[PDB]
Amino acid sequence: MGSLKGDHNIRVAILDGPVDIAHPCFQGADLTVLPTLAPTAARSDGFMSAHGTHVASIIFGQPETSVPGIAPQCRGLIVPIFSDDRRRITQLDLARGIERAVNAGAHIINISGGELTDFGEADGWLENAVSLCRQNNVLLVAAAGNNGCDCLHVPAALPAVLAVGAMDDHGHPLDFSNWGSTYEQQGILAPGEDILGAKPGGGTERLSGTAFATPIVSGVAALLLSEQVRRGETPDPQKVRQLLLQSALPCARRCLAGRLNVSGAFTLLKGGDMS
Repeated sequence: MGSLKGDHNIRVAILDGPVDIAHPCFQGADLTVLPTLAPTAARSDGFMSAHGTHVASIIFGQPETSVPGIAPQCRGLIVPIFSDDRRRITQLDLARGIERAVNAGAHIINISGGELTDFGEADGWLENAVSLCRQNNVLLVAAAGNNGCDCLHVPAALPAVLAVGAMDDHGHPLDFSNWGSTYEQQGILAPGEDILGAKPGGGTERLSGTAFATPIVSGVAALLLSEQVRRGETPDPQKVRQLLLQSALPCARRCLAGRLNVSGAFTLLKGGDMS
């Protein structure tokens, strides 16, 4: 993403595990933690602290640190929903985090998680929270899941969501990335192999999966919103989704709507000629 860094007027919420905001890669970031019901304190031995710190660093890691982020100048809203405790969290817990983020003025909500479903069915609370995003023009960007099946996770499969699958550095979809029917319309592939991110308590690690491709797309979406602001436009998250989907590049079914095409998305935004 070269020299583009984002605009502090664009708010990106990370709904994940705890984030170690004391990691050196976040020095200079504008991050606000919004306690919801899950613990907010990061632990170096926590699986969800690891997950959330890594995901957050992909977007908000600062230039010249150990993890350069995609949109280091955007405002980050950290909304911990995943827990280091053994217990899973529910679709209701997700819905609560989504409402927290919408109410805090998020433009983009990154959810690097979800639940496997038969048909993209979801609990009513989660359906309602996603509807709230759609009604307020807040873009939910969500992980497709790693099962590798003709199947769907929620919230990735839900209306107006941007689902994100994983590709390798040659642009081929990973085996371990889901490709259910709804993703052909609203899913894109982003880099998901050996993605650099921060570790709670210090250091970095390269991780693979749709959870790590997801924040790359959220970051790019944030840069596109930032460009809208620069142009004197009202930020329009659902338009940014449309631009990302329209500009996605061909690779059959495991390509989803296509591969993330950042230069193409910017060219379409700049020309005004989306069709």
